[PDB]
Order: sequence, then C-alpha cells, then structure tokens
Amino acid sequence: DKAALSRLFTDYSLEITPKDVEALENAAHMIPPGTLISVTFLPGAEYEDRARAAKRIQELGFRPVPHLSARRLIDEADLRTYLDMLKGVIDLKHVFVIAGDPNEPLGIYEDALALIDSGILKEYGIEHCGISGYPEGHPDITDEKLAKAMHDKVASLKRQGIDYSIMTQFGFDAEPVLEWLKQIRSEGIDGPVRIGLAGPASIKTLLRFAARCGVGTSAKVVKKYGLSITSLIGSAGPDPVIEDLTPVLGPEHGQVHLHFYPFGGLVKTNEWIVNFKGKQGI
Ligand SMILES: Cc1cc2nc3c(=O)[nH]c(=O)nc-3n(C[C@H](O)[C@H](O)[C@H](O)COP(=O)(O)OP(=O)(O)OC[C@H]3O[C@@H](n4cnc5c(N)ncnc54)[C@H](O)[C@@H]3O)c2cc1C
Repeated sequence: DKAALSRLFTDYSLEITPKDVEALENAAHMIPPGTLISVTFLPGAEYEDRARAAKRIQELGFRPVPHLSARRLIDEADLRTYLDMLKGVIDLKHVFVIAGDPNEPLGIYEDALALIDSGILKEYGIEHCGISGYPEGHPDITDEKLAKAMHDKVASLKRQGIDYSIMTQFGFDAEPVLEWLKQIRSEGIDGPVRIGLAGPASIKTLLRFAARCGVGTSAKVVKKYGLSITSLIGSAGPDPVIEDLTPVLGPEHGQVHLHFYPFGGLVKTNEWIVNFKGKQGI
C-alpha cells in the first residue's frame, strides 16, 4: 500500500558517526533537505570531531541531532564543554540522550534520566529530546526498569516543557516492534516513534553489530530476514521488516517513522532508500 508506505517513510532519519563526514557529503545529493541526522557519542572521537560533524550536517541542509551519552560524561562542566561547542555552531534544538554502554558510569550521570532531569537541556534551549526504546528488551536491564525509565524520562521532559520522541534499537522482526508499540501506547506513551532499521549490509556486518548491540537473531528470524552464513547473497536489507510493518500499522500506533543505521555505509544506505522507494512507487 503506497499510502501506508509513504506514511511510514515520511521524514525518515539517519545516524552517522563523526568518521562519516566525507561519506555524508558523497550521499548528500540523495538525502531530502531537512532530514534529521544524528551523531553518535561513542569512543574514538573528541568533542570537536563530533561538533564538526554536526556543523557539516547543518551546512549540507540537514538537521543534526547530537547524542549525549550520560555514563561517558564526568560532570556538568564536561557536558557543558560539548553543549557550548555545539550551540556556537548549530541550531541546537534536537538532542538524543542515552545512558551509554559502559557498565560503570564515569561521572555524575548514572543514566539518561539523570542528565535529562538535571535541567541542563532547557538551559541550552533544547526543544526536542529523543530517548531510547527496546522492542526486544535489553540484555542488562529488566523490562520493568526499561518501562520505568521511559515513563520517568517522559515525565521529566513534560515537566520541563521539552517535546520527546523515541528511537528504537534496530531489530530483524516486525512482530516485537508491533507488540511493543501497543504496550507503550497502552502505558500512556503517545509521542512520535522512529523504528530503528539496519541498513543494507553484509550478513557478517549485521550479525557483528547485532551481537555488539545485543540484538537477537533467532533461527526463524535468521531465515526470514536472510542472515545465514551460508547465504549465496552475503548481504541483507530491511525490506522484510518494512513489508511486515506497513500493512499492520494503524491509528492506535501514533506517529511511526523510520531511523536507518547505515552499517553498510551511508552512500549504500541512501541508495537503497531511494531505490526501494522507487520500486514501491512512493
Ligand atoms: C537509538 C539508540 C542510540 C544509541 N546511541 C548510543 C550512543 O551514541 N552512545 C552510546 O554509548 N550508547 C548508545 N546507545 C546504547 C545505550 O547507551 C545502551 O543501550 C545502554 O545500555 C542503555 O541506554 P538507555 O538510554 O536505553 O538507558 P536508560 O533509559 O537511561 O536506563 C534504563 C534503566 O536501566 C538502568 N541502567 C542503565 N544502564 C544500565 C546498565 N548498564 N546496567 C543496568 N542498568 C542500567 C537505568 O538506571 C534505568 O533504571 C544507543 C541506543 C539506542 C537504542
């Protein structure tokens, strides 16, 4: 259905790392102006690397969304270093706040709530704060703690007058995404959601990131998505999830868009998006 597919693909977003600025310039011509492009907060980059990438996103006509990784920050002064530097070069209106992967925080922020609820985002004029969602749960956090954190972060942003959205962990199956969308809307969370999708990539790369991010690969999912090490193709794209979601999304799911992780490369990911949309007639 072209209508349901166009709604899902409306205002789709991208993630880049600070190492991807040249690839972004090579892909920019394929990217709709104003596209939201997030910037990871992971080891191997300094603040100026991250700010440079955010500034390039804006200059190319897109909207940067810097990630803030709470457990990777020492103190408020450390976080302000990054926010000050961002604010001087970009229209700092959108951030995405996560706890961060280390099992031990480096500083005063134990999780995304600690950062969000400190007030620092309002002080810098942030209007939109994204938070995480895990349709398949999390290897180190209970479903209960995941749900309470979502509630508490939403309540904190509501208290502060800052809009929120959710971007989900990528997955290889539409069923847990559809069931989790029901659960969170049943729990009162009605804000916009972006379903994370792994871009087209080699099966080895997909299994690698999936293992490193704790994303499940059951036997039935390996068969349906096409993630066998015996594959004759050797690569896989997210069309099986998209084609399973598109007929089944309805009004009760609220606003539901897509977020692509370009694990196979940014140019390759955007080519796939353009070609997929063309094949489907949207
Ligand atoms: C879209 C998306 C983007 C991401 N981007 C980044 C990124 O740029 N950089 C990065 O470092 N990580 C990133 N992550 C990963 C994220 O940091 C980890 O999944 C982390 O383990 C959980 O973060 P969270 O914000 O979901 O946790 P929160 O919602 O802040 O925490 C949920 C609950 O679990 C508790 N908790 C938090 N961490 C742990 C832990 N390790 N063990 C036990 N309890 C815990 C919290 O106190 C809270 O009670 C991203 C994840 C997603 C889905």
